[PDB]
Amino acid sequence: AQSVPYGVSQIKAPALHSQGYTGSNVKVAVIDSGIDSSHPDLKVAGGASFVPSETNPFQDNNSHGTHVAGTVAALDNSIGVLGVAPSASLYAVKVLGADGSGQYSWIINGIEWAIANNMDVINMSLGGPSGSAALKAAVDKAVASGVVVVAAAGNEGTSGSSSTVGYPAKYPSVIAVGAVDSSNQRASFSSVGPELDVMAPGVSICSTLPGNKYGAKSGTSMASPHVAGAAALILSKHPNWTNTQVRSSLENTTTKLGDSFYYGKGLINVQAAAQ
Ligand SMILES: [Ca+2]
Repeated sequence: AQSVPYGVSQIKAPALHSQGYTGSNVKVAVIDSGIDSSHPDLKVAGGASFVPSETNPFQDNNSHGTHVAGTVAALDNSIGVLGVAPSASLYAVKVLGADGSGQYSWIINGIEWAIANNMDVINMSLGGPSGSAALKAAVDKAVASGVVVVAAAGNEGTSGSSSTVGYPAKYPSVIAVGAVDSSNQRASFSSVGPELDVMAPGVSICSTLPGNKYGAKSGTSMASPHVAGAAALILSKHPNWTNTQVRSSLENTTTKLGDSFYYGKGLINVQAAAQ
């Protein structure tokens, strides 16, 4: 039978699905460790690999990318889980290796690929402590080209009074996503700062794993695809909305939680955001 992960329900995605809004024709790039295209609960439309030693974007030797992708778009059928936007056209942009790391050049190459390939939504469940002029340029260009760019805020917790949001999430053009649990409490690991935008479920998230498996993972990497998936639902209902509109809508209709330094604008509500 199919199971609906708590997180999907929490952001109110099923309300949209019931209406017939499921992300059809929206192109979402998962920039990560690849996607196992052999998984019966996923449908990969395309993609590219920028990892010099791992040239097939459709082999995920890590598991991270497959898991993120399932959150965005696990198919609505009689098996496994259900994604936020089950009808989305999913692209595997492999910029991380088997070990879950990757060079900035690889990551940037992936963003440039996504712009050139007309992705509607980019999901970056990754980050580093330092930025670069090239990293900023690429995210800025994507936004200027009308792409919705979403990224995990980071898993650095709190540190005195400073921001622990990593890059590229830290850049204003990118939506920075922090993690909450099923009770709406901020996860202890969730990065904090004035650059945090919104929260989404990120603790014990059940999704797809390579080799026709399913398992839970925790992290802001798990939170981000709920927002990428949400953007895809909005776009399926309002195809003419610009990325700016999508973003404002998501931020403006959240369920307010605690202070913005810890929760940003609050928990997204795709139902409210979709008007
Ligand atoms: Ca399924």
